[PDB]
Amino acid sequence: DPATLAAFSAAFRGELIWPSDADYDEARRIWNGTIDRRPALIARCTSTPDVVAAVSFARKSGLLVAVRGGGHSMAGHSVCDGGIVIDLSLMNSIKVSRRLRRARAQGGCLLGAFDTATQAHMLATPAGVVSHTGLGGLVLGGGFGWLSRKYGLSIDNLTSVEIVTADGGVLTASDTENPDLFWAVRGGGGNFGVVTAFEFDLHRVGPVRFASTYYSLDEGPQVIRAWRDHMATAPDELTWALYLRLAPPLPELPADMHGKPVICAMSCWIGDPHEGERQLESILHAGKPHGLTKATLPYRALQAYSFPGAVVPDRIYTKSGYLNELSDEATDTVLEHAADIASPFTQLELLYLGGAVARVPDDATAYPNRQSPFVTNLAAAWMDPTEDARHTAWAREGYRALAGHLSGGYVNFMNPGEADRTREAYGAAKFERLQGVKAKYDPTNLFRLNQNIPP
Ligand SMILES: Cc1cc2nc3c(=O)[nH]c(=O)nc-3n(C[C@H](O)[C@H](O)[C@H](O)COP(=O)(O)OP(=O)(O)OC[C@H]3O[C@@H](n4cnc5c(N)ncnc54)[C@H](O)[C@@H]3O)c2cc1C
Ligand SMILES: [Br-]
Ligand SMILES: [Br-]
Repeated sequence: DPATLAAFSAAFRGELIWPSDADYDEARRIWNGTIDRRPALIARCTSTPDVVAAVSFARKSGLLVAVRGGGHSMAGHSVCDGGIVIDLSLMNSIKVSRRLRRARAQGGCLLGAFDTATQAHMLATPAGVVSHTGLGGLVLGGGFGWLSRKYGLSIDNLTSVEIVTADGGVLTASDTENPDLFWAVRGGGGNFGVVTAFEFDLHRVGPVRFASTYYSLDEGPQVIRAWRDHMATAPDELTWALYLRLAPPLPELPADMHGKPVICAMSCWIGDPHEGERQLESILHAGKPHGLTKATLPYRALQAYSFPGAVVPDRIYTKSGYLNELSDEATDTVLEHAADIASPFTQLELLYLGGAVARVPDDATAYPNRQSPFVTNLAAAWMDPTEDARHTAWAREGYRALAGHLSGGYVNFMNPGEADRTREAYGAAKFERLQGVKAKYDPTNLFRLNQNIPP
């Protein structure tokens, strides 16, 4: 309808990428490569006007909007099948203040670009763990990493946003402005508009003592029991996480471990590094550490470490869910399907959150399950588009085989066929509450390609 297309390009200094321009089959590809979808319009917005135009445009056309910052939607929400892609990867500017300990970042940032500007001043705020993950879809779901047990979720450090809502208007959501919207972006997602800016508190993070070993699966059941036990009685500065996987062919690992399911235990001490080598070594030798690696490295080097760059996988499938305990038998059943790992890319991720996250009132952010400390995540990953079921089944037949021991679920780990879990994840009180926020701000559900909340 060239009536709309007419004055869009009038107010659009960015770039449009049609299904004919050469760079289309590469701009419609996202990080989860099981997603062969074909949009009809790519907008690489470059400023807030570029977003308001596209959102006004995409309204005045009725196009299924897929918004996109980093592309790491483990459900494929960042590319639509025939709509418009409001792409923000070039909204990537950052302002950092050494003395205000304030940061300010556009919505298309990657974590690495954010951790590189703040660490120029020996600063940081908690965010994800892999650097090319986008800052948008992560922060709009809560977002956790190594700083989270000490400094909380990313939403706990967010002071204000700038958001472009469905009607084509630009707001400012803080605690003194649209606190309803601010309550809902912090854990809701795109549902309520496109966020063109964030503002974070920062924290002085210097070097950290980091260690990562690869215990053997046979000694597994006690380590998981050591890990489960010790993190319930652990200080906020101890961040420990277990990843079950095939041992990479790395020269610090014996060849008689290469390819066989091991336990990768990655730990860091967010404080004085000498209390690091004390508090770390008290937990390092619960099993027999193999492939050992310790270092006193800066935070920005810790965020770029994960994971061990064997490769970046093309095809992934994840099944997540929160936990409250870890029954002795589930511990036996995660070790049951660790010896069934098919590819060296799938990980069975056991993370103990809690810390400064759990010390936050539930009804303070739209993020659910703060009082849940354990987060499990059967993340499959593979290369062969014809081995799709063997890996996808290992997640299903492992998610299910303990789905009674699970509560809720992280929205940012959801798979494509999983919109049915938005109530189960958020809970009836957060959902019912997020309903009337969408009703006010997204009264038409203009932003529907997410873990959606209908008004
Ligand atoms: C390798 C890997 C590691 C991860 N590590 C962590 C971790 O440590 N902690 C954690 O909490 N999560 C983690 N995640 C999950 C991650 O937060 C989600 O995948 C998130 O959706 C990625 O955001 P993105 O913007 O990069 O992806 P996208 O595909 O661009 O976005 C996905 C969703 O976010 C929305 N969105 C993105 N940007 C904006 C914006 N500016 N305005 C409005 N809506 C927006 C989209 O509309 C869509 O619904 C990880 C994921 C991967 C793949
Ligand atoms: Br679609
Ligand atoms: Br990755």
